[PDB]
Amino acid sequence: EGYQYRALYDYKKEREEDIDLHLGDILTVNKGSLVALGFSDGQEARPEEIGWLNGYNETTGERGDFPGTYVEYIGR
Repeated sequence: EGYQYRALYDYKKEREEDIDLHLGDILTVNKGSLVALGFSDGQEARPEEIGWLNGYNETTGERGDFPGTYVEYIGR
């Protein structure tokens, strides 16, 4: 239930709002928490053209926002 992507790049938890991303990580970004900004029906599947997405990195058991370009939506 939500758009889950894969970590294409590695990011370092810099801002207290972003989290730690690493190639091979799994980001569980719900569908509402993502459209909570106003995206369009279909943008949720475009982290590179989305900007930032709040997902759950199960690999690190952490939750927060991250650079969408460093991910790759792959499905639910």
